[PDB]
Amino acid sequence: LQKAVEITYNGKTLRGLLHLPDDVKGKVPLVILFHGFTGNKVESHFIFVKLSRALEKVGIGSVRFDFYGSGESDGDFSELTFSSELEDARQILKFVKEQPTTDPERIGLLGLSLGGAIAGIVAREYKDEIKALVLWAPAFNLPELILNESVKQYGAILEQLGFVDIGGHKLSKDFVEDISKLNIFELSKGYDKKVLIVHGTNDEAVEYKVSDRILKEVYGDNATRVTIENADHTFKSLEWEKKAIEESVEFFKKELL
Amino acid sequence: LQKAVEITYNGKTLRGLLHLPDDVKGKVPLVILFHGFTGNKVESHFIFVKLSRALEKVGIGSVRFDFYGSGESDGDFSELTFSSELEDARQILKFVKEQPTTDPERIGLLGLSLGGAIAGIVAREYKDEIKALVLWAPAFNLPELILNESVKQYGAILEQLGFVDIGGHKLSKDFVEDISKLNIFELSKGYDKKVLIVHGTNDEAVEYKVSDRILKEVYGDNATRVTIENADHTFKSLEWEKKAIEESVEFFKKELL
Repeated sequence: LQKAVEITYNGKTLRGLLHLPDDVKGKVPLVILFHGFTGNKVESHFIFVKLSRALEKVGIGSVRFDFYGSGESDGDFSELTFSSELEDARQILKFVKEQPTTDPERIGLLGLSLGGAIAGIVAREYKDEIKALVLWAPAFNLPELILNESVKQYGAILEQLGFVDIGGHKLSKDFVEDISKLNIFELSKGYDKKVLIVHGTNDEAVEYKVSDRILKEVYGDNATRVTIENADHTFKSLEWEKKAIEESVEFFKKELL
Repeated sequence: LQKAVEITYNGKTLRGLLHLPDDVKGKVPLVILFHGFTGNKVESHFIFVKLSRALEKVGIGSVRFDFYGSGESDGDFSELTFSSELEDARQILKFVKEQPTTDPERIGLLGLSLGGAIAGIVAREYKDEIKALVLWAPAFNLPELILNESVKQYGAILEQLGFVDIGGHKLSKDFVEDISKLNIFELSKGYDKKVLIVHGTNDEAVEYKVSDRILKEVYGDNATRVTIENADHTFKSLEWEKKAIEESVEFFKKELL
C-alpha cells in the first residue's frame, strides 16, 4: 500500500510517501529513509522507491519524506542547513510513531550519504527507540569535505555573494557555518544496536576509506559492512543496486524481526 | 497550495502533485508538466517544483504526475515504453479536465526533453483543447538517438537479456522497437496555437540544432524560441534556471490569460 503523507511543524510543511504491506494487518515494523545532499524522497535512479517496495514484500513498512527546502516539501535550498534536516528527521520519527499501523518496538533507520550522517546521529539520539540502522555510503566526513571545499574554492564567493551555486541550488553561507561546528563521527557514537554499512569501492563522493573510519571509530563489533566491489556512490547499476537493497532487506528482516 | 493526487487506470496507479493558486478562486488555468527520460515529476534540481510554485504566483495552477514505471508511480522501467507514457499523458489530461477548480478552455502543456516530445504529440492530439505549449529542450530526435544507440551497443545486449542497463534502470527491448515506429517531428506537426521553445546552446543530451529543425519542419510563426547562451541540457545553474522559468511563465500567463 502506497499513499502520500504530510507533516507540518512551525511554518514548514513536509511532503512524503508511506508504505505498508497489504497482506498483513495489525502493527508492522517500519524503516524511515533519509535522502542525501540535493536528493529527494525517490533518490538516485529511484533506489529509495525500489527499496521501499522491496520492504513491503517482506511485511516491513517504510516512510520516505522530502527534507524542507528540497523536493516536494516547502522552502528553498538556501534556507536549509544540516541541523535543519536534523529537526526535520525528529518530526518524521515522531509522526511515524503516531501511526496506528506502526509498531513502536520495531523501528529502523536508513540514510544515504548526507542522509546517512543524519541517520547515524538520530540513531544515537533515540538509541533505545531504534532497533536497527542501515547506512548507505555514510558521509560522516561531510564536515571536512564542505570545509575543505570552502577554502580551496567557493570561500570568497560565499562571503561576497552570501551563497554559491552548486548546480541549480543555492548553497547558503549559513549551511557552511552550521556544519562547521558538527562532527558526525563523534555525534553518531553511542548507538549500540545492530548497524549495517553499504559502501561502494569506486565511490568518488564519499571515498571507501571513510567506512573504515566509521567501523573503527564510531561503532564496535555491532556494525558490519557490505562492500559492493567497483560500485559508485549511489550503486548506479542493476547489479550494484540489487546487492545494496537485498542485503539491506535481509538485514532489516533479521534485526527488525 | 500543493496537494498530492492519484490516477488509477488499467490496473496502473499514477501519483503526482496538483498546484492551485491561493489568491484566485473559482476556475483557474492549468499547466500539465511532463518529465523526461529517467526523471520524475520533480525533475532535475527541482526545476518543475520551482516552475510549478512560480506558476501559482501568477494564479496559474499546474499538475505534475510521475509517468508509469517512473518515480513514485507504480511499475518498473522495464514495462515502460514511449507509447506507454503517451497513454499516461492522455489520462493525466482527462484528470485535469475532471477537476472543479480547473477551467477547460485554458489548459497548457509543458514538457522537458522526452517529456517535450510527449507534450508536442499530445498538443497536436488535442489541438483545440490545448491553448499553449512550452517545450524545454524538446527531444524530438529521441527515436534517432535510441536507434543509433541500439545499433552501437544496446541491441546486442537487448537481444539476449531482453533489456539494457542505462544506469540503474532496465531499458526494455520493446522500448526500442516501440520508439522505432515513431517520428516526433511529424507527430507534433499540425499544432496551430502558440508554442515556446527553450533550448541551451551547450546542450549535450539534445543538440541545439534540432531546435532549429522543430521551428522549420514542425511549426511556423506561432513557434518562438528562447536561447539560453552556454546553458546545458537541464539549465543546471541558477542564472540559466531563472531565464527558463521566468520567460516560460510569462509566455504562459500572456497566452493562457
